Amino acid sequence: NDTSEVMLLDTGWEFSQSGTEKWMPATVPGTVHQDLISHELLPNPFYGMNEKKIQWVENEDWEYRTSFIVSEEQLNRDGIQLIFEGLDTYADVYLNGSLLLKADNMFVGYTLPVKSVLRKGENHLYIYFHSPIRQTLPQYASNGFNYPADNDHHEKHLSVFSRKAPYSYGWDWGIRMVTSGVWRPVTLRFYDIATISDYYVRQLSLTDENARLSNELIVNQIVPQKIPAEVRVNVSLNGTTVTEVKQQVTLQPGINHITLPAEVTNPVRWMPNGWGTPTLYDFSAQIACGDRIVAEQSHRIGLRTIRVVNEKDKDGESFYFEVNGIPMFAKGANYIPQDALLPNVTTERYQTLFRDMKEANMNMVRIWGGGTYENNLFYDLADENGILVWQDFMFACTPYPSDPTFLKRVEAEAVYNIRRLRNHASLAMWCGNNEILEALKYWGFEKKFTPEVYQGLMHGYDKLFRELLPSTVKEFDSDRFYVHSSPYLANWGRPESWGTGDSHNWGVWYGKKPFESLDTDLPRFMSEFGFQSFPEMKTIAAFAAPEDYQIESEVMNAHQKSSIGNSLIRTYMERDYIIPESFEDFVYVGLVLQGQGMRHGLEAHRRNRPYCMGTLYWQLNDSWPVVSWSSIDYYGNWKALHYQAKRAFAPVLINPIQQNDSLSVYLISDRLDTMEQMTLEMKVVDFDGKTLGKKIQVHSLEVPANTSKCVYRAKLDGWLTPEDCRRSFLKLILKDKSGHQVAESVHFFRKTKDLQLPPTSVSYQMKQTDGKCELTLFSSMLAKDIFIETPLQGARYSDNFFDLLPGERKKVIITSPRIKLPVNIKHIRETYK
Ligand SMILES: OC[C@H]1C[C@@H]2[C@@H](O)[C@@H](O)[C@@]1(O)CN2Cc1ccccc1
Ligand SMILES: [Br-]
Ligand SMILES: [Br-]
Ligand SMILES: [Br-]
Ligand SMILES: [Br-]
Ligand SMILES: [Cl-]
Ligand SMILES: [Cl-]
Repeated sequence: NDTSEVMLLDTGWEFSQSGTEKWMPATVPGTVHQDLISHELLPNPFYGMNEKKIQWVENEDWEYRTSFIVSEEQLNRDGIQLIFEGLDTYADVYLNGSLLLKADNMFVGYTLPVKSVLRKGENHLYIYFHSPIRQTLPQYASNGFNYPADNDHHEKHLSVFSRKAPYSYGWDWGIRMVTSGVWRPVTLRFYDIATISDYYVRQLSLTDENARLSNELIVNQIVPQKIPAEVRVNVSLNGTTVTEVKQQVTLQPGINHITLPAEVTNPVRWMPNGWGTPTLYDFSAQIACGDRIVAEQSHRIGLRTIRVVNEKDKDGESFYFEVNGIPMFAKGANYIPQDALLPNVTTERYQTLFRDMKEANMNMVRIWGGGTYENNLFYDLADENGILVWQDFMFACTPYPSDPTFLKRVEAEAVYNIRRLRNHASLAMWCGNNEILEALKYWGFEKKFTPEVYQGLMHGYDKLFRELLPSTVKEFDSDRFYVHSSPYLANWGRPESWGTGDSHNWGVWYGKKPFESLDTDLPRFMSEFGFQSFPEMKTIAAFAAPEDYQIESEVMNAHQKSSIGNSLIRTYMERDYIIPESFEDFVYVGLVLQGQGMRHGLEAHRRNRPYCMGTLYWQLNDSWPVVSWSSIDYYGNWKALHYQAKRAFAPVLINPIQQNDSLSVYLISDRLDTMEQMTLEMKVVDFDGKTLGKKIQVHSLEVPANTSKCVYRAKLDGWLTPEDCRRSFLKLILKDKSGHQVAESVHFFRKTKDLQLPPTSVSYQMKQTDGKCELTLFSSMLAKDIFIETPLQGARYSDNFFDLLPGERKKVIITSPRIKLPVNIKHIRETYK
């Protein structure tokens, strides 16, 4: 908001396979693979068995070219900057005969002075992308060992020598697409005097009465002279000025450091999702020179405190978030890249994912270390939606090199992204890596390497994750928590360690343990736990042709990357469900299974507060069509788990838990106010509609702010008989003083396969309009875990994957911009004879 001018270099690009001298139009920002796809030069990489078919690309080099005009007047601007916000990865940048840059890090933006190099008339930019494979083959050959990066799907684990998105080389839920290109925007900036290279709003203190801030600016002045300037900072809320400060300086050639304090009396605090409004102030800094604003930069700032509490206690070592003075039980998921080709992920896709988190009652996301440091948009959406961000550094599942050159590179990405992200209200903590110390301690490396090589790995770990990264963070983000690794001490098969910090509880899934083990195997903080499902059929039909709808078709197997996966789903299914004979019925019960099992854990974690202080499931989302632990498939479709997670994350929850032939009922509130004079009411109901015995009433119940408390216990013996337990359900409701409902739950006393479910018909009525579909569903008898299925990709539902209770009408709204609709209603009893 200044005298500067910006030219976007996002049109007129062309690409070539090096050596062919053949050029075709390209899209920038973009990827080599998409450019081919666009010209039919590659098949849909996500279809069938096409993974093998597209690998040849990572063995070639790729060249990109563009031209632009510069007028004489633009050339007389004091400064002209070319900015690359992302180059993937080994890129020689040439402009008008000049090598501007040899890029070598995907996660770094490059700002380049180019005015002395530009010409009036046309100017030619040319970028040579060395293959990341062929670039690192010599590095590999000199190493004398293979890094154990199992998720890198190649004989040679070259991923670890490159500062490039780990997941691009393969992963246990991902396709290998080792891509290249200009992956974030190219901008050209014509300005006078100076640019602001950094604007940091440092919060010094915050009380109800006053926020004290330090506006810290790095101004890069590009002219030979000493230029007097007034630096101004304006603070506004909804377009109205709250406070304003200025300062006189004389700017010197080169870098200038400027600090202005500003205070906000009676600050309006940023609150996390569920606790209030995620209020964002506007901070705007300007360099004024005479009458003209030569440089301006702004941030949206949330005024809040975040403290990670990680302290010894009677139970081991705590691990929790206190927000604005209040311990906050974390509710969320682990986030992976939204696509195999990152520039394909649109503004709308970003927005919809944040809607999906907000709607599932989440207050936190982990940006896990095998993906990317996400774009600015991702964090702006987290700020405005009240989602705390746990940021891994981009290291996962393997030890990494630690030589001086490697570390210099990593240091630049650390400094680059820390300054990129440190102004975000949503940013809560840094974490050095995913699972590397657990890897080094427990994954059997000491039998795979010489003792000398093992030790170099262990020394190299400390160099990067206990020295370099914690010290960069101390320097640039000094009031933000850092931890060297998730999980930092706790291991899933070592019970003695579960009271020490955070857990990845992979006993469920990998360890084959029943979902009921989440009730007894409790963490101080769950940072990962998970279970897999096939996506629904419209997503299968996106990759598989009708003749491939078998669990082990070649095409199905190309889309399962846990080699353990498919048979394990069957094993868990069998414990709890009758395994359907049709593949479509298996997919439907698989969704129900994943959702029911996982919510039982989410529930155990909240129920066990304050011992347990958070739960993030593995994983929120998918990068392509695949069988995975996700709760939302690649096309935006909520699996059962997403609806179940929403239910289990509700601010107030009635949690009935039945162990040892006995029912407990807990009231769990993440509310900031205490609820008083509450009534729990329950009744047993058979599958035809009919109350068994009488309503149970528990009056005078209090539900304190931020607690989980037991308010009801009853033995099952003498209340219900084994045949009642298989032919009925508990309905639970919570009402305030005046009989107003604040919560409800349904409880089944037996495993679904043990239920005597009646053959029933779910009937519906449709009232279809533009983009909307109102369904009213009725069934005389209980219909178990119903799935309302439509062929419309990305259709949203007010509800789904729920029990349709006996003779109780149920309204569901389906929306999609593409509604001018086939409905298929599945339920458990239909799946078997
Ligand atoms: O398996 C799905 C995910 C669970 C976490 C998680 O941190 C991701 O890195 C994984 O892909 C891998 N680890 C677990 C894992 C590590 C090593 C071997 C198997 C599984
Ligand atoms: Br310049
Ligand atoms: Br510059
Ligand atoms: Br200075
Ligand atoms: Br070795
Ligand atoms: Cl239970
Ligand atoms: Cl039981």
